[PDB]
Amino acid sequence: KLTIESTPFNVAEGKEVLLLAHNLPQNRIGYSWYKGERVDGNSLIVGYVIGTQQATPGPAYSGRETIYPNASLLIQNVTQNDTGFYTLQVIKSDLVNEEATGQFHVY
Ligand SMILES: [Zn+2]
Repeated sequence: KLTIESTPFNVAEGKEVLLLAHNLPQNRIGYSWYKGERVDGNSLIVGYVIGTQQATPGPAYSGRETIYPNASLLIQNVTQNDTGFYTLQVIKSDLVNEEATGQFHVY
């Protein structure tokens, strides 16, 4: 099963956290990262198409997020408001998509 690991879980203010994705499905074609506990287009941080490597941001995009081809999400220069949940959806070529959440704490 798809799972999210935040590293580090505890992040000092001003530093960076990397959200790792374990057990990606093989016939995947893209990723979407959301702020919060659910897939919700209004909290889309960033969408990513594997085939073309095109990263489409926003509305939850600040300046600070980077999505990698292996689906990990780097958030830099973290603030006190970033404390919370983050949800990844992996879109598959057959659209039987998978999701996971997703947590870290800023001190
Ligand atoms: Zn605290």
